[PDB]
Amino acid sequence: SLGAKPFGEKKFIEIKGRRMAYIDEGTGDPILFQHGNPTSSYLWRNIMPHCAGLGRLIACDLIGMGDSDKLDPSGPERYTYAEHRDYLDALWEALDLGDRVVLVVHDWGSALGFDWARRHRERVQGIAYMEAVTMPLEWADFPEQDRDLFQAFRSQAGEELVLQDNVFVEQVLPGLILRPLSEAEMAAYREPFLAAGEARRPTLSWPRQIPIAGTPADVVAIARDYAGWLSESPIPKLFINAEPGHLTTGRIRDFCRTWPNQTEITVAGAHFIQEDSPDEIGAAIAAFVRRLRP
Ligand SMILES: [Ca+2]
Ligand SMILES: [Cl-]
Ligand SMILES: [Cl-]
Repeated sequence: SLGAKPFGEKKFIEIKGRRMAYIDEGTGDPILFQHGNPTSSYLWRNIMPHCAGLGRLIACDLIGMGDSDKLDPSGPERYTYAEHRDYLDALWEALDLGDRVVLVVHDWGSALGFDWARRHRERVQGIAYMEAVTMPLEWADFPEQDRDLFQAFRSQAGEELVLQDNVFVEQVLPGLILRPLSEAEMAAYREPFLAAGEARRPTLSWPRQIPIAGTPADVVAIARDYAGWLSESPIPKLFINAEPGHLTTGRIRDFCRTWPNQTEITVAGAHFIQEDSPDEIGAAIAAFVRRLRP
């Protein structure tokens, strides 16, 4: 069902001198849910229940997001993809995930998860993905209605938009969910970002990291690497397509539709499709996992 209540209890662990927050419920091989910008583990709260009894249900808060510690000192050079990856790699190492992991990814969680899977292919039993960065992008491949705003994020105007005015949380997030969010739901999403300034840096650093037209070069290369790998990997996949969808449409969807050993379903939603179709998404993931774990 829908609902504003989080799934399970937030747990905390020290990683590289910072406390990171995560949900970890049940036993067995992990089903690892990874949020992106500007969300947290909370994104998966109505989806994870569908996987009850199918394994160890884990959802981590990326550094500086959800209930994880902020970087200190934060600034324009902090919260890059590389920095997030260092923290997340270390957290996933600390969690003792074993060698039959099912990844469930969205948004920046997909760039991070796809890359981790490429670097740990023997440990990945399956990958479920939705509204994901499936390859390096050109401006044409980026949603037309968001070009101006994201170009502004990736300019000097970004600090006022995001650090001062919290545009990613307050405008982009509900703007890309079809159903109206409740007071409690928005409260959960804005909680890590209540204070103006550096507390909101992760939500600005992320759009500045999107591999678009060759920039930034490091993330472009990482996405190029996982795009090539995923297009060849026989690891079972679940592509949750969305209608109308948002990011994973056009060329980037045409591309991920070439990936081998892939099941696809379509659900209602724009970008943050977890808020529109959590039960359809959860049921699909549960069926995927059941087939992977007979
Ligand atoms: Ca909306
Ligand atoms: Cl095992
Ligand atoms: Cl972003």
